[PDB]
Amino acid sequence: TLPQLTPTLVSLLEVIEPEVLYAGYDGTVPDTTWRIMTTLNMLGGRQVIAAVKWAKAIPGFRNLHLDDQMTLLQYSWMSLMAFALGWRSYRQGNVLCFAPDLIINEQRMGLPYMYDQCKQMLFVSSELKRLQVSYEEYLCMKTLLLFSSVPKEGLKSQELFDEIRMTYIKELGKAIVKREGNSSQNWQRFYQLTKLLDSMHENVT
Amino acid sequence: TLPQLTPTLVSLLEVIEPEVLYAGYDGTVPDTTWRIMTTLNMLGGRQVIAAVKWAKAIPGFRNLHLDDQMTLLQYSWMSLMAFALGWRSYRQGNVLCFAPDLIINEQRMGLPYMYDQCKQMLFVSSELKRLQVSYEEYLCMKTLLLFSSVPKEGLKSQELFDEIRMTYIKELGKAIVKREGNSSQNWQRFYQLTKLLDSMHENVT
Ligand SMILES: CC#C[C@]1(O)CC[C@H]2[C@@H]3CCC4=CC(=O)CCC4=C3[C@@H](c3ccc(N(C)C)cc3)C[C@@]21C
Ligand SMILES: CC#C[C@]1(O)CC[C@H]2[C@@H]3CCC4=CC(=O)CCC4=C3[C@@H](c3ccc(N(C)C)cc3)C[C@@]21C
Ligand SMILES: [Cl-]
Ligand SMILES: [Cl-]
Ligand SMILES: [Cl-]
Ligand SMILES: [Cl-]
Repeated sequence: TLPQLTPTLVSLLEVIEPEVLYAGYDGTVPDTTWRIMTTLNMLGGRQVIAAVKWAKAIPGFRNLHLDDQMTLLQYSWMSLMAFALGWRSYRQGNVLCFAPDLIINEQRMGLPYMYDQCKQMLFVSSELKRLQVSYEEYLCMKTLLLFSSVPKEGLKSQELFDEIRMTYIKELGKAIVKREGNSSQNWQRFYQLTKLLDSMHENVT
Repeated sequence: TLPQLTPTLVSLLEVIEPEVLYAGYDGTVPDTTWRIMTTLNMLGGRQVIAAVKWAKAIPGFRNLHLDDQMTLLQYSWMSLMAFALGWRSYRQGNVLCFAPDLIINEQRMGLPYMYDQCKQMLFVSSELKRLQVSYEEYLCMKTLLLFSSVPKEGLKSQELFDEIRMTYIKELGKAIVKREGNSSQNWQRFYQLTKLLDSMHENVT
């Protein structure tokens, strides 16, 4: 059984949450769309590396065939980064919190080419604010984003994948129960959190 | 009078067309969304620098107040790169020809996250193909895109800007006349090409 320091699967996902990355943005000097995009691209390059590090620490992940591990990251990596982005944003508004030293507030949103590049990602934060998602709900949902990005039958370890996925769904079930207690609305909450997860995989391919 | 080598203002825009930039993309090794986006961001950084050098070579541009020069590039730089992209694509099927060594054909468009990052830019090539735009119409339109990104009333050299802009509008009229000849449909083509320019400035600010 799980040690008392980390007695639930969700508390292991809390242990592997990476430290937030800083963008390296000046902020002493004035903003330009060019400065933001150039810094943002460097930041996204490192967040991809951090997201592969995080996925490889998820309990169960390293037990999939290495082709399955690569396939899952291939089909979910940017969706995972956008989901983390929505959460950070949510926790601070109608802002995009790319990094603590790089927040796209309403003013920066009006810099040229900035809103039209950003608009889509604002969906995520508003849905998390609309559903008042908890930290534990967020950690389960994020792991499931990684595990719901490819059909079981398009993978090599179909059976093991399916079992690990079902474990993470149940852990989400328990984050729901912990937050809002047991009720008839608990299935509704489960429907609206998993539908949210279905949106994040749209427009991947 | 203009020299006989370069007897028209459009033939001066021909002279300042930069040589095409190469992405530096291998293409021996297989494609991934990560490899394309990372290489594309390198290419975009250099294309911005080549777009600033091109604008500083347009007849009239260096005669504006330096604040006016900065403002015009600030409100048009990505629209210009997208417009040049549309034209390269048009000249080369519904592909996005970022560079000769980096073309997003239908296959690469299906790579994860790729179509959704690309879809908007397909508009430009479709309109240029729909209207059968000539190289000379294109060069005039591209300069006008730079000279219509800001109202003159928010500039320091209001009168000079207006005169330079009207010169390039007349140069477009003459590119229109050169191909289609004098017709009742010359004004229709002129509306079509300038409506197209109004789109390219949408979603800037
Ligand atoms: C503003 C803007 C924009 C975008 O071009 C669209 C979605 C962005 C993505 C979301 C997800 C995301 C979350 C972040 O917190 C910062 C970065 C980030 C991005 C950006 C990005 C830039 C470059 C890469 N490379 C090097 C792999 C990865 C991500 C910028 C993206 C693509
Ligand atoms: C796929 C994709 C994508 C995008 O994120 C949306 C529009 C692209 C832009 C168009 C206009 C454009 C035209 C090209 O021919 C290649 C590059 C290019 C881009 C890309 C770009 C990336 C980084 C910068 N920086 C460093 C200044 C500039 C341009 C990628 C853009 C922004
Ligand atoms: Cl700017
Ligand atoms: Cl299996
Ligand atoms: Cl890929
Ligand atoms: Cl003046």
